[PDB]
Order: sequence, then structure tokens, then C-alpha cells
Amino acid sequence: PVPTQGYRVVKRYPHDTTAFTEGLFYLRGHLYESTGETGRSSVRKVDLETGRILQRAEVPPPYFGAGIVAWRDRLIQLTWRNHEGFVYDLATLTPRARFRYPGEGWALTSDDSHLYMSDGTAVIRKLDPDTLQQVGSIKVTAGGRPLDNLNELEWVNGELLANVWLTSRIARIDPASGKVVAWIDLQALVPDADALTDSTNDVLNGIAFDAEHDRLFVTGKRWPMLYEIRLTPLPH
Ligand SMILES: [Ca+2]
Repeated sequence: PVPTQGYRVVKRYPHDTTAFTEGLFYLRGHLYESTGETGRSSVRKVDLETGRILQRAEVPPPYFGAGIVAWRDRLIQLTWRNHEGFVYDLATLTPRARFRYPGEGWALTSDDSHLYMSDGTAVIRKLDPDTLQQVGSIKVTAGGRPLDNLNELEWVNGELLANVWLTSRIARIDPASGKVVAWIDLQALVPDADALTDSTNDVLNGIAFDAEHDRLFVTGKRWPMLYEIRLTPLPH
């Protein structure tokens, strides 16, 4: 069976409890965070240490923003059920382009050549960053069972991390095979794993990796904190 990998909390940082997190990434010392509601949706540039909003953009109405990723000088964002995505200039957070895709947009991340998109199914789409056209896919499995409902992604050291909200776990995925190589069980950080929870409640929904300093951050909808966590090496 798939092993469970340990972790430790390095540091807790403040997080704004108005942030209904829909995606997160880190770039050049700041966090960028999507916040989801069809009735007010935003992309925020956030100071890590203080949790304060430095800059924000409103998602084009009537859409609800979903996952986000940086690519070069751009910020690319999905929408939940609008079929529509947006590209912003990163520096000014002003919208510059739009694109359309089949299905629901849940989460995005990127490696050095491609974007990776979750749509709630077990098949992650690999996209060309400039055209947004689909050029490949990864079928994700854990011990052979399809794994769907992946509400956040983050690329970390050649692997894809994906949150599985209904089990409170992050899957570390080998992108070459699509196989889950380990679970990380973050139930300890979820504000209340004990109650009846839907995907709109205080679920983990932001995973961001600072590759320059090898820092992994996690937060979620209305969480009071953002955590830097260090994964414990697995044996074998
Ligand atoms: Ca992310």
C-alpha cells in the first residue's frame, strides 16, 4: 500500500480569515492566493510574514475564480463553472487575456515547461503555457484506484502534490507513471476535521512551494494560519 510520509511544522504565519482560498503559489518572496466566491472573487498578492494583502485584482464578474499559477510574467487562473480562464499581467494584476476550456476548473500548477490542471476528475491535463492547449495528461492512481477530487496542486521537485480534501491528505504523485508514491496526512492542521465538511467549508486549498529556499506552505479556506511544513524523508 501507499505509505504515509511524516512532516513537521516549521513555522505558523498569520492568514486572513476572509480568504476563501481556491489556490496558492509563491513567487519572489510573496504568496499569491485565489479567493473564491461567485459574489466576490479575487486574486491577492500577500506578504508571507504578516498575511497582509499588498495588491489585489477582482475576477471578471459573474465568475468565481478557482486555481492559479505563475508562468513567466503572467498569472493564469481557472474559474469554477464558467468554462473560462484568465491571464493577468503578474506585476499589475490586470487581466490581459481570456481562454476557454472543456469542463470545470479546479486547480493549476506548472513545472518548467508545462502547466498541470485538475478538473475534479482523476485525469490531470498537461497544457502548453502559451496557447493553453492541452498536450498531454496524467491519470492519477493510488494503489491502482483512480484518485479524483483534487482541489489544489503544486509542483515540488519533480513531483506533483495534490490535495484530496475528502480525505485531508496530500498525494505526492510521480508524474511519469501517475502513481501516488506517498500520502501526507495533514488532518492535524485542518481547523475542524471532526465536523461534517463540504468542499466550501474550511478545507485545505492552498499548497505553495518556494523552490529557491525549499519551503512548502499550506493553508485553506478561512484558516487563521498558514503553515510552513517540512516533509520527513521516507525509508526506501
Ligand atoms: Ca499551488
